[PDB]
Amino acid sequence: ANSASAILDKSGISQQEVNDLTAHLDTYLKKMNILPSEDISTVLNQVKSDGVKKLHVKSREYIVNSLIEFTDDFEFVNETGTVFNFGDTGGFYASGSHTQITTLASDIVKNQSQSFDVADASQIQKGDWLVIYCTDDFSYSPYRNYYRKGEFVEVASVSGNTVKFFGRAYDNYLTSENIVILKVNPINFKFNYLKTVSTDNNPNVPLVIDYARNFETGYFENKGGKFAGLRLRRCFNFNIAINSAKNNAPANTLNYGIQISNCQNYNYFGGSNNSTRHAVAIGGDGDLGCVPCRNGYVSGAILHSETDTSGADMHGNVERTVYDHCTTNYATFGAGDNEYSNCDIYEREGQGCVLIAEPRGGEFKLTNNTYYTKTPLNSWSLVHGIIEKQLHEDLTVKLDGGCINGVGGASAGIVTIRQSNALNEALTKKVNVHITGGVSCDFDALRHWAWVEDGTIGRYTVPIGYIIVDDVVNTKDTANPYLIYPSQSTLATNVKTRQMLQQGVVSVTSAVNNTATRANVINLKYKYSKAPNVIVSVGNLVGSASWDATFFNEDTNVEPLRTPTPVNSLVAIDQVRPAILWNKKVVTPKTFNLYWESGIREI
Amino acid sequence: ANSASAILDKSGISQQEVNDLTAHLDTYLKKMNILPSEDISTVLNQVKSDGVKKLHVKSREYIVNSLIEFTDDFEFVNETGTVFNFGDTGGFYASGSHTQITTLASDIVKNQSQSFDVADASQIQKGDWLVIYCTDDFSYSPYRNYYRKGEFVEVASVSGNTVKFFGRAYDNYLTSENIVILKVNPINFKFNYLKTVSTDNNPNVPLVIDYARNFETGYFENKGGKFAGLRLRRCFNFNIAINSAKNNAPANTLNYGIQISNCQNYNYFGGSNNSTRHAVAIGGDGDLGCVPCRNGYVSGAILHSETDTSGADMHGNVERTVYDHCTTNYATFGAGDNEYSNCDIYEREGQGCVLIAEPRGGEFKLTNNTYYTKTPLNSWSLVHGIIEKQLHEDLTVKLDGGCINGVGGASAGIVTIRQSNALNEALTKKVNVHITGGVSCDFDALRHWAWVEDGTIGRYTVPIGYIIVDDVVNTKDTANPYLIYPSQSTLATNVKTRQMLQQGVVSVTSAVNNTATRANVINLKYKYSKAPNVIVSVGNLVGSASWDATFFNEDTNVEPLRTPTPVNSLVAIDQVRPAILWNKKVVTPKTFNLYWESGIREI
Amino acid sequence: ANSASAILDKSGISQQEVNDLTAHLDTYLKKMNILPSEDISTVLNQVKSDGVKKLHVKSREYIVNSLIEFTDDFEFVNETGTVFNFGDTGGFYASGSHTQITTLASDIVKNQSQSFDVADASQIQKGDWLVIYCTDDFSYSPYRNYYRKGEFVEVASVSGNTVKFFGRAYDNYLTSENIVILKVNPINFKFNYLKTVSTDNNPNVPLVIDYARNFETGYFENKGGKFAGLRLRRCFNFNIAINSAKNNAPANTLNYGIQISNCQNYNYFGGSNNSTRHAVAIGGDGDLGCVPCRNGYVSGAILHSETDTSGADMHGNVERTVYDHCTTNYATFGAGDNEYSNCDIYEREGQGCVLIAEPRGGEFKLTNNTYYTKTPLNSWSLVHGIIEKQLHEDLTVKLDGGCINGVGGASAGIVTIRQSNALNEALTKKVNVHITGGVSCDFDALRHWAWVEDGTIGRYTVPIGYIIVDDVVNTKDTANPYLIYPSQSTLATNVKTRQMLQQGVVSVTSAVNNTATRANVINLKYKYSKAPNVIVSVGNLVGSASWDATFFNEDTNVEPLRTPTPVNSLVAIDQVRPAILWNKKVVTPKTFNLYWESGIREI
Ligand SMILES: CC(=O)N[C@@H]1[C@H](O[C@H]2[C@@H](O)[C@@H](C)O[C@H](O[C@H]3[C@H](O)[C@H](NC(C)=O)[C@H](O)O[C@@H]3C(=O)O)[C@@H]2NC(C)=O)OC(C(=O)O)=C[C@@H]1O
Ligand SMILES: CC(=O)N[C@@H]1[C@H](O[C@H]2[C@@H](O)[C@@H](C)O[C@H](O[C@H]3[C@H](O)[C@H](NC(C)=O)[C@H](O)O[C@@H]3C(=O)O)[C@@H]2NC(C)=O)OC(C(=O)O)=C[C@@H]1O
Ligand SMILES: CC(=O)N[C@@H]1[C@H](O[C@H]2[C@@H](O)[C@@H](C)O[C@H](O[C@H]3[C@H](O)[C@H](NC(C)=O)[C@H](O)O[C@@H]3C(=O)O)[C@@H]2NC(C)=O)OC(C(=O)O)=C[C@@H]1O
Ligand SMILES: [Cl-]
Ligand SMILES: [Cl-]
Ligand SMILES: [Cl-]
Ligand SMILES: [Cl-]
Ligand code: NA
Repeated sequence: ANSASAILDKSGISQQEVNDLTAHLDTYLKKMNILPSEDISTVLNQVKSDGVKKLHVKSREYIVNSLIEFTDDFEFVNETGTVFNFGDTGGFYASGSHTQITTLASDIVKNQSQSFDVADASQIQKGDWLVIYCTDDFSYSPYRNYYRKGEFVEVASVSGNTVKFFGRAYDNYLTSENIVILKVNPINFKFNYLKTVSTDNNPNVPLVIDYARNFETGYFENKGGKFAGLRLRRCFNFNIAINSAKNNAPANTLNYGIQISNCQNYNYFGGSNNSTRHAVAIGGDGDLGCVPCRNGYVSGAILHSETDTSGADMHGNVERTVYDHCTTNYATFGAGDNEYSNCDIYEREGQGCVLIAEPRGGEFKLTNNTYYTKTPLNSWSLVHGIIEKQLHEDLTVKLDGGCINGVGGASAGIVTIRQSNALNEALTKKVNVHITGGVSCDFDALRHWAWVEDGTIGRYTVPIGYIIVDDVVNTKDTANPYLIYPSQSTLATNVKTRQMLQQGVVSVTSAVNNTATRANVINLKYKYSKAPNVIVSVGNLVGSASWDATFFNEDTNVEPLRTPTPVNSLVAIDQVRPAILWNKKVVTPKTFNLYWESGIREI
Repeated sequence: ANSASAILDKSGISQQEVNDLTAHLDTYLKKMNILPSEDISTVLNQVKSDGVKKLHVKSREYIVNSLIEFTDDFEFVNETGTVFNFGDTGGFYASGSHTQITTLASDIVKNQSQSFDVADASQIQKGDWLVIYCTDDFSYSPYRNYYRKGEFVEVASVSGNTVKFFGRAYDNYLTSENIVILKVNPINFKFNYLKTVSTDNNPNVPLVIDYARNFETGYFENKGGKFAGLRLRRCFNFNIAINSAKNNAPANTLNYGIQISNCQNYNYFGGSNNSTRHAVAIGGDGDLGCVPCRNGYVSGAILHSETDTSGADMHGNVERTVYDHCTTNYATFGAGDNEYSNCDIYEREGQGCVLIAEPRGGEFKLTNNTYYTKTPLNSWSLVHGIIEKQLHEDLTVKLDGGCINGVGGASAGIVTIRQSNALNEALTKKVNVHITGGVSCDFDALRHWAWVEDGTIGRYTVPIGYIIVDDVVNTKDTANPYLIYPSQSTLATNVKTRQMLQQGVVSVTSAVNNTATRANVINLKYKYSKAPNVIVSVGNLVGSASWDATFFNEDTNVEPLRTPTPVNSLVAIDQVRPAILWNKKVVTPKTFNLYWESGIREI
Repeated sequence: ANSASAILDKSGISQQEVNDLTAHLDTYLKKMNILPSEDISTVLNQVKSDGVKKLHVKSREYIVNSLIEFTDDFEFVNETGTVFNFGDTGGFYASGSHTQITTLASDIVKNQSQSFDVADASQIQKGDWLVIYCTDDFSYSPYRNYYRKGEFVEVASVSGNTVKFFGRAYDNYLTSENIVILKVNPINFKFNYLKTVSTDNNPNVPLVIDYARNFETGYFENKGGKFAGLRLRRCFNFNIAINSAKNNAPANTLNYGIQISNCQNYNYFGGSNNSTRHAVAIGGDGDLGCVPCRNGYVSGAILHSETDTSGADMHGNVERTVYDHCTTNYATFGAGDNEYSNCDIYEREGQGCVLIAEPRGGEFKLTNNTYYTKTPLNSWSLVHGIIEKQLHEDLTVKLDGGCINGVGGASAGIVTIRQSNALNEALTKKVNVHITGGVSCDFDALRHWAWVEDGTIGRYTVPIGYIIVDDVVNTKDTANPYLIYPSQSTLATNVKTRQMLQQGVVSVTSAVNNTATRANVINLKYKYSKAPNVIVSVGNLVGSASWDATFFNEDTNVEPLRTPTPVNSLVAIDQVRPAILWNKKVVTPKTFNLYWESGIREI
């Protein structure tokens, strides 16, 4: 008579039935005769096996020595101070699933297609999450074999074997290629609060969420783990909530606070992460369905590595991704069509702020950042790229505005792109560089703003479309940089440039018997890659009345009348020399101005 | 003795009283004798009628055939997999309320006033949410009768009949006009998780939240619904949480994933939505209190329509709204003072990326977007506006930076504004266009960067304040666009322009007996609307020693001395022709440079 | 037999044990014999003293007359409509703790160091939150004694007495200085919903959260409180969730909606706040550990003050902070390295939009804002700074793009920096101003774009590095501003400027017997600080065939041949005067063009 089943709630259900509406870990611990001090792996596995859809957990530290694999929807409601101690062997892994349903049966055109045919659409319906995936190694990028092409789509309609999807294709895919079509069954794994402990030797990421869509995470915190703290893998449309994901293990091939692995449409609106290596690593792995990362937006994040790599990262399978209003030591720039904007970027100890080491092609945008440097920037420039493989598309570096701080040096560079000597063939595609927007630099010395060249001078020409360096500011009067450094590739026939205009005035005084009156040669603060265009004009001094023919003639009745023909008497990459050529030799010394303007505008 | 009321908790309350602290749907189902497989409409209505303030729901799919109207605060705590199936007839509608309390009694000045008098302030206190609303059709915009002016305010203080409000008025409102003052009693309708199913024929939006303030939504997901998936209506200060709101119905007048209806101070920080038509529609309807939308900020969202409209939208009652770091197919630009920045914008099949179809006035800012095009852009330009009604204020298109991708064509345009032939009267206000910031375009052909003209050439002049096209890049050597296309309106007397400077060098060699030495005519890559300003100078070749009088004279003792007077011998919209005029005919051929610069700077 | 302890759940725990898994306020009220209508202070204190880690609260208004001090982790789960009425005396204060563990033992270099030695690292481990703090008054800024230097760090590793930390130092700290090292034990204080009422006389902030890290707040709302609605103090890595924090009290020294006090790494992604004074105040106080604020990012917020101060604020202990896509009446700009971008900024009644009143040094970035003005801007410029103390570093104002609206006036200024007469010594560091990006201004009159000067003209020179005003637009034909206003400091020897180029054309007609043919003097729309560089060229009219020697010669066999030597005949700050000097006096009148270009480019 003393059972909860014998007690009647006013509704007519029993007290047992009231109790059954809420699942608690403690009832399971009692029933399974597992103490809260013992490994609870079998208990967590039993709760999920029982199909419990929401589990409340009392605040304790619990041993969890197993890898707990959630494959159905599950929600934790954990009290603060609930900690799962995975030791050397445990972890949580929450995953949806895929199946290969068909193959591609029409060609997909990058940035254009919104539909494709399949061999079999019988298992496809509107709203499905499909994966287009090429199983061929290097099919996205030549840098790593597992950089394979693909993307996630949501089905808009099916008509026969024609699948219309929302949006536009991010890549080209051919019928003739090994293109498989997967269908995803996503998981909805939820938690208000999840806090974990692992040793630095535990090879399991404390939490992985895999094949999930349309979600915002709860609070997550880890201590330990060998490789990464939190991984979001093959996820689609999600926001990362503020967290304490970290890695503090001895250096290995990963060491990531958060790893965003093969995800699409991923924001991180504010937070901080610290790691032995990358704090946020954007990349992934090489299993079936591990698509390139794209449409990433990280904002307001403070991201640091303890070793001399970058806090913020983009691997070579990452495109269409931005860090905005973030702080990082160093930065990696991914495949292309990526951006760092409004960021505070600290130079690495090994020189340079931004590295392009796995370039595929597209734009590399550096918009209104603040850069903090201290090295001479002689071995690595502020922004440095090394092309070791053929590009898929033309590469453009676009540095628009911002503030470059430091001392610089006689050999410092702002943007340098080199072809590796290991790429022993001419580069098919082109490089462009665009530096603009009133970016300032307080270096005491700077060798160049932009340079692009092969790794062996005179081996190959690196094709260049255009280089624009049109609106930059060196704040120090000792700085004397090239706008564009001259060498074979930057001087090749078809290269077009815009190089910042300069202008000035110089007072000259003619002397008796002059047939020319020449300013001294003018050494330009900013040097061009080649002799610039030069305009020279002559005019009166401020504070003097308007010239008439009496200024240069002793008697205006005497003809020919003397006039000052303005010319540029000498031009070099680094020099102009305004002068006057007289039509009759000077009799009376006169003081007046010569004006000049230099520039290059070829595209 | 077997009642929960007979069992004593250690606190001294009964077990029934413990149970009563938490409301569950299952107790209601039992007590009301409604099976969980039956329509639960009467149960939900009874729970809310009972004043339950927080309801826990067990994961099942529940039939809900009625429209459930929440008019008091209510909170759901739903297990994952809780689904409300509305079928053809059901939905949820959560609403606050309004009353008309008074009328406006002083004139309000746009961007200036922070107070207004009323006829009766007896029902107003500090902190109240008031609505200023004009009941007269077309009082905000001439495009649709229900585009009526008004705004939401919060009261800062009341002194007699003077209401001081926080902020500054967004519009002008006159005593003499039909201006009513409403007071809002907001609802606080909450959910952790809400997932719904409706047929595509169900005319109810699955969830509407109306007259709520100061909130962040929980997770929401719908399948089905005829018109829209989620509507936020007459809401004030809110953030939209990530969701799966959608529409997939046959095309009708709406088909919106999320509709933001008549809202003020509305962010959406990351997400994705797909719809038959607009994914996010910003607009609303025409009931009392349906103010213009303003102060919208959507960030990090991927927004697509299946039909050839736009994923991202702004209707003609929308101002002060931005999409930033979003992706969309096509784009609508609302009333004015709106922006798309840092967006990926795909061209519609029907040509063009951005449409201004209900313009009221103000700025239309396109900042650092990437545009993906494939059509010839001959019928609709990249950015295209049609003025069919008088503007309320001058209209400015400001395209600052970015990357324009595609092939273009011989008739392609970047920015075109036309007056409709249906507006058979001269336009009162002005149009301005400002294209700057180093925006690039890789078209093989382009007709113009900017053009503004009436729909019948020579009918009316469209007034233009200024057109600036000062810093653009056509990357292809085949492109030969007008900066500003010349026609009646762009050439009218009072129009002021800035048109990008060009410059170059040409080597010339004089011939024996020349009295002039003329470069061949130079055809400019970028064409002006009218003959540009031209500067010509003469100078030495690189690699040659500084000129003296011996360069152009066989014997410098013989006077007059020959000098090279530099001139521009011919000017056209598209041509310059530097030359030298000699003061005595040439005896010795000489090779030297002529330099030129063109530009227009009128404002 | 009627105890919950006598009833057995199916798990084997008693019904009392089931009940004990959830804490409710109502059980405490019963057991403590406190009615829900009485002061519940003793009940809240007992719940927290009992170590309850999660408390559920039924919706009622509860009297709380005490200041409830949470010093251990605590979580509320409050029903909507739960209100804590603090009256005149109550409040909530949730705090972590600190201890001074050691002192600094090596010098730290701003923007460079990532490690420091301590006197004792025995209490330090990896992951610890440490505070570096200088106890000396004015050690961050000279404006207020409690502006002391320091920062928060997280430990990466400890080796002996060497502490490596994540990131890079934000300031310099010397061994020799009074630099203490604190260790923080943070609190995790959580709530879903917290709504409070206080009188306007209650000196307690309704909620303070102090010494917490890695969190996102829940929903918070207050009515009342004398000084501020919500304070986040000495917090590290957090996001502020949307809220209704406010202040409506009579003006005092604070009156803040939200006060961010001495915090680091703080985002606010969307919201609205209203206050008597600042809506969001960023600053803090002067206790041990009250570091400068840094790494703030507020986005999508509508922020207003009722009095004529600013809605958005940054005090003089704030650096590295941005408001983006926000709306405010007026704005304060903090210490430096701060930004307002993409904001709508309303002019205060007392003139001006943006105030720099406690400058320390660094950049003050105003990027793409829209400014709404109505005063003549004669007493305070749009952007105005007053230097009353020595700067720590050079100060740069960088106004890049945007839209300046209003009438202006004959004395209006855009950027003005003045040295106070109260600073009766020469300023050590420099001021720079950079105005660019195509910023527009629709004023009918404007005196200057940029001016920097001492408070007594001719007393001291304010050192200026550079002033650039290179790309601005006055849309009105009546506006005639100086680019840079000329006075002692802006004209001093070492000052370098870039001042926007101008150019034009004028047709002239020679007359019989001319020895010169002079255009009338040209009055420049934009005036320079000093006589500009001037280029003059001569050329043919549009529509005329290419010039040859016949244009200026009646018989080309007669030598010398007449040629038109182009010159600038007069230059002033505000004037040019193109002319031709003839080598033989004119016989036949000719009509032709003179062209001119002006500019200054000195850095
Ligand atoms: C747990 C373990 O030890 N696994 C072995 C390891 O597996 C590798 C392999 O699957 C590659 C393709 O992915 C993972 O390592 C990447 C890593 O994700 C980073 N890449 C990107 C784009 O973010 C990093 O930069 O590169 C490594 C890498 O290429 O090794 C994965 N590692 C882990 C720890 O999960 O290696 C191999 C193997 O054959 O090389 C087999 C095991 O599964
Ligand atoms: C449920 C229904 O069928 N209602 C009928 C429909 O009502 C219209 C009407 O209230 C207008 C003013 O608003 C709604 O339609 C708008 C719609 O919100 C969009 N506008 C904006 C600015 O976002 C769209 O672009 O235009 C339509 C429109 O103008 O029709 C509302 N429709 C719905 C489905 O709620 O039409 C009428 C009627 O008299 O025209 C009456 C019914 O209430
Ligand atoms: C509750 C109270 O009345 N406290 C007295 C008050 O305390 C001041 C003092 O601690 C200063 C350093 O901080 C607080 O006032 C600041 C305030 O935070 C703002 N500053 C910034 C940078 O945000 C504001 O602009 O300035 C005031 C100020 O300097 O007074 C604090 N006030 C409060 C209400 O907490 O004053 C004194 C005192 O000796 O001056 C003692 C009391 O603790
Ligand atoms: Cl004169
Ligand atoms: Cl002569
Ligand atoms: Cl020489
Ligand atoms: Cl001709
Ligand atoms: Na710019």
